[PDB]
Amino acid sequence: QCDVPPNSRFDCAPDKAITQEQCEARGCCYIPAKQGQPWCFFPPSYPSYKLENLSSSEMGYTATLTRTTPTFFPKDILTLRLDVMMETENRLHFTIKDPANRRYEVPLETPSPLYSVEFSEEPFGVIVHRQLDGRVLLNTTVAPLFFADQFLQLSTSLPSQYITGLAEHLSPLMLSTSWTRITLWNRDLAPTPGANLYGSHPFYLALEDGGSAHGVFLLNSNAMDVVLQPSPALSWRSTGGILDVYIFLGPEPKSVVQQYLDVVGYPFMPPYWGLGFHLCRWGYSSTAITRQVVENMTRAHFPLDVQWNDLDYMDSRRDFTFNKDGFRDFPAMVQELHQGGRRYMMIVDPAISSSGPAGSYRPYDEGLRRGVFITNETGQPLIGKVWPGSTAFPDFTNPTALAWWEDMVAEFHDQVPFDGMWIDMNEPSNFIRGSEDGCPNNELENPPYVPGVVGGTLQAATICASSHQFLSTHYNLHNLYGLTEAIASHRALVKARGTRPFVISRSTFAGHGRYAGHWTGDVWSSWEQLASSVPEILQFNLLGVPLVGADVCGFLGNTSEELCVRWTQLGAFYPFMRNHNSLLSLPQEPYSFSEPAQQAMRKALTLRYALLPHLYTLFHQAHVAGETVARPLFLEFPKDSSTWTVDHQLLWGEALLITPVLQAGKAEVTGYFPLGTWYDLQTVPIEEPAIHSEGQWVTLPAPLDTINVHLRAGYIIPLQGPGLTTTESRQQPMALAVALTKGGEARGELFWDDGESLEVLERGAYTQVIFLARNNTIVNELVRVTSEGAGLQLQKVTVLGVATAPQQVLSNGVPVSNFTYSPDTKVLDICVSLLMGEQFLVSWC
Ligand SMILES: *[C@@H]1O[C@H](CO)[C@@H](O[C@@H]2O[C@H](CO)[C@@H](O[C@@H]3O[C@H](CO)[C@@H](O)[C@H](O[C@H]4O[C@H](CO)[C@@H](O)[C@H](O)[C@@H]4O)[C@@H]3O)[C@H](O)[C@H]2NC(C)=O)[C@H](O)[C@H]1NC(C)=O
Ligand SMILES: *[C@@H]1O[C@H](CO)[C@@H](O[C@@H]2O[C@H](CO)[C@@H](O[C@@H]3O[C@H](CO)[C@@H](O)[C@H](O)[C@@H]3O)[C@H](O)[C@H]2NC(C)=O)[C@H](O)[C@H]1NC(C)=O
Ligand SMILES: *[C@@H]1O[C@H](CO[C@@H]2O[C@@H](C)[C@@H](O)[C@@H](O)[C@@H]2O)[C@@H](O[C@@H]2O[C@H](CO)[C@@H](O)[C@H](O)[C@H]2NC(C)=O)[C@H](O)[C@H]1NC(C)=O
Ligand SMILES: *[C@@H]1O[C@H](CO[C@@H]2O[C@@H](C)[C@@H](O)[C@@H](O)[C@@H]2O)[C@@H](O[C@@H]2O[C@H](CO)[C@@H](O)[C@H](O)[C@H]2NC(C)=O)[C@H](O)[C@H]1NC(C)=O
Ligand SMILES: *[C@@H]1O[C@H](CO)[C@@H](O[C@@H]2O[C@H](CO)[C@@H](O)[C@H](O)[C@H]2NC(C)=O)[C@H](O)[C@H]1NC(C)=O
Ligand SMILES: [Cl-]
Ligand SMILES: [Cl-]
Ligand SMILES: [Cl-]
Ligand SMILES: [Cl-]
Ligand SMILES: [Cl-]
Ligand SMILES: [Cl-]
Ligand SMILES: [Cl-]
Ligand SMILES: [Cl-]
Repeated sequence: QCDVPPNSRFDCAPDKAITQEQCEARGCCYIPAKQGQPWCFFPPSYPSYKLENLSSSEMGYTATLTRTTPTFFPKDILTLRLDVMMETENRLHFTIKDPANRRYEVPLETPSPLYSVEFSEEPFGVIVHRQLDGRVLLNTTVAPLFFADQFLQLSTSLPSQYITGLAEHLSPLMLSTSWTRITLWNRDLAPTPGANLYGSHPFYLALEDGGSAHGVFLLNSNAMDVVLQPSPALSWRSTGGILDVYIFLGPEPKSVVQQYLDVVGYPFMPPYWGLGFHLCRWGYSSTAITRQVVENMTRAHFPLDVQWNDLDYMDSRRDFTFNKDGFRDFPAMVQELHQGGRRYMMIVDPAISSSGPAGSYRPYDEGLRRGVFITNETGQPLIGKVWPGSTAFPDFTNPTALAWWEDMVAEFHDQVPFDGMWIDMNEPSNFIRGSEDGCPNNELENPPYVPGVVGGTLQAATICASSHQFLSTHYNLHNLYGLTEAIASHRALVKARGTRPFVISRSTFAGHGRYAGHWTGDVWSSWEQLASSVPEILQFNLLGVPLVGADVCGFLGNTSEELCVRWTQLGAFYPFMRNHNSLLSLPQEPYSFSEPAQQAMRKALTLRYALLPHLYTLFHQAHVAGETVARPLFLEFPKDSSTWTVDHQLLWGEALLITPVLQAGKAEVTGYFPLGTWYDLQTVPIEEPAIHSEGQWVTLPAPLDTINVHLRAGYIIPLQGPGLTTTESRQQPMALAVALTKGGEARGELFWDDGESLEVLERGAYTQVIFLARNNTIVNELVRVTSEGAGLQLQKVTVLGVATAPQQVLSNGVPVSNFTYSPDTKVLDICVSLLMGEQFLVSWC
């Protein structure tokens, strides 16, 4: 009975240190490890639930689950209901609930399948096969089902050692299965390994031998541990709610992500300007200093779309105010930014100063009157401590709080016309434990199982777990705090401005990308954090939050010039690109460095700006089809298993491979090149030529002034001319880069709209064009053409992989004004006067 191989031992004492005698008295097996792996573990006979009265419906299956012998946790729910819903050919959904009591559930809006589902009777389990090859994807029979009031555990075998997801943590893209405990409890902590960080996303994607994959989402917002072991297998261990489980069949990893996003929401479409460069620090302490940033960037020809402020603008660090010393003329500063074609962003905190004289601070006084705050045992506002001092915490599950937040945002916007909201401290972060008045002693504050959270308590760095919100207690709702503020702020900005919102949030939960973007928080200015930003940006793209990045050059500490060059090079490929800096750090704006470093930084921004029409098209694909913007090599080439562990390179979309230097003192880099021809993007004019790979590692020159970017053969990228803002760049002529296959084929596309309006796709207010290269011709195909796309000038076409110099180049049947061909690089560069919205044919021979 206790002959269980070491890797398949499931922990029977997750709750406390246990002796052999106590272990055996639990009905469990005791075998010390020989050097983590639990010593006390479940025999195959350990009491679980039994399946009874299974029946079938058009929808799927239902059954009763009964437990006869209590577990060692209090308040087992002995009778449960199983509902299995076979929702689409790719999505299976099951719930396990208490039929006798409504339990907390996360608020979320709603030929043969690829899966089959079977059941084990005793012990109970759910078994999910992939129909095509019979691979077992889920098998929950591997360990007991626990379902007690404050402890749910469900386990499964995994199909391979390769699993990604379960944000937010500082780790490789692929998670370690060597007895790893991953804790989801939103927490204000500077990113560091092994810790629960700012967000929680209870989703994983698991790879399968041969390159197929599936995904599993547990729709549960309670504090939870996910435990991975090397058999391989996984256990979800949550502290409340129900088991609400989705399985996404893929089979392609890209399809798994899209299917997940079909449930939680497709990413929101940002405004075009939001893809420009953003620049911020804590310490721009007046409007005069802040204006100097734009002046100094402009003088040195650095693009900058959006100027930001941190807390500096506020009156005594309070939301919806501005001080009358350094920021006396705040409204005029922001108006002037707009006059120059730029946008403005500033920090907003959730917590509202509660200490001012009554009647002197409207956000608090109104919030009090309307009952918008989270309250404590006696029904008064829970008071904690954040930047302004004593603060109350809005309850963004309360519809009245939603209205109050809309009003506060609209009123402040009437004074100062900011263009979005940077929402910070929304875990919610508390500088003291729980509240000024501590927390009561109850089961929510002191639960029977505490997940592996930093500080060993749910109260640490946050508010009391038993505090009251409109929908439920904070215990159940904590991991949604940031998300609910993001929803509230999205709506507030729609109402205040009437154009697309731009929200960047620290704390997140699954589905966040439907409303907002994210940055990775208070990362150190170190080579280590530069490198760790690549897997983290990739993770968030898999989780449907493509508008993500890290603070360029790092936030905490002092950057070095070399680090800031490399970070700016890589960071130009973050889908959200902002350089932000702490109060006590040395300056790190691009213009603050030496001339050579400035040149490298300028080149990085210039290239990003040239690529914006393409980056924006990629965001449109994310928004309409659940695609990723930045993606790991394995998403694009899953059938090449050498890609599975690669997380220090990234793709933009299908075709642009970025291979950054991530260490000090390097003048070369070694990166993986999937099967195909990869053209060096440096061979395209912007204002070894080709890697022929069999699927292999390649060492590339990478001096300080260089980042390696390659374009995949078969693809066409739209580009646009330069500007210091998107207001300027959007008016410039466009260009194509056309990467030919050996056989002469390529394809690409452009999506174009006005860059900020709401409901564009619903109203058809956009242009969509496909580009095709074939048989020594390049044409466009006009999927949709509207006024918004009209008048886009195409002035340059660059063709890569042209083997022989042409004797003639034609544009709509007329020999072109001029072209150049480089026999060394195989590049044909063609000057044209064409329109993206009008059918054209370019040819050469
Ligand atoms: C729920 O939240 C509310 C706030 O919304 C919270 O109210 C707070 O209650 C405490 C007392 O429980 C108040 O603290 C008092 O403040 C007064 C005046 O400043 C003092 O005179 C009081 O001193 C007493 O306690 C001292 C101990 O250090 C003794 O030495 C002294 O002799 C007094 O007996 C005391 O500090 C606090 O001011 C309010 N907060 C606000 C903003 O009004 C309430 O406690 C919360 N409820 C629960 C159950 O947590
Ligand atoms: C899902 O996982 C469960 C649990 O791991 C698997 O069920 C278990 O399968 C093993 C091996 O097939 C069984 O062990 C064997 O039992 C036979 C019969 O007595 C014995 O002769 C062998 O020595 C061996 O011990 C075990 O009985 C069985 N457990 C249960 C509860 O049924 C199951 O195979 C997995 N399902 C799939 C489709 O992979
Ligand atoms: C499993 O179901 C049986 C039978 O329930 C009957 O028909 C079902 C389709 C549904 O319509 C039920 O309402 C029915 O009762 C349960 O056994 C019955 O239990 C009731 C109440 O305890 C009793 O009066 C009947 O005599 C029982 N009938 C039989 C044939 O035994 C049984 O309790 C269910 N098991 C579990 C664990 O819930
Ligand atoms: C980041 O650097 C600041 C400033 O460092 C100073 O200026 C540099 C150009 C260089 O010449 C340094 O050696 C200088 O010390 C640090 O703040 C300083 O800290 C030191 C030591 O604690 C103190 O004596 C200075 O007075 C501080 N100066 C200022 C302007 O604050 C800061 O410590 C550095 N941060 C980290 C994490 O190392
Ligand atoms: C913008 O650039 C100006 C000019 O370089 C900076 O002003 C100088 O700052 C240095 C400090 O390093 C002083 O010693 C000089 O006296 C200043 N020169 C002038 C002409 O004022 C300014 O600090 C920069 N501002 C920002 C916000 O980066
Ligand atoms: Cl012992
Ligand atoms: Cl016990
Ligand atoms: Cl509830
Ligand atoms: Cl399949
Ligand atoms: Cl700081
Ligand atoms: Cl890698
Ligand atoms: Cl490197
Ligand atoms: Cl022409």
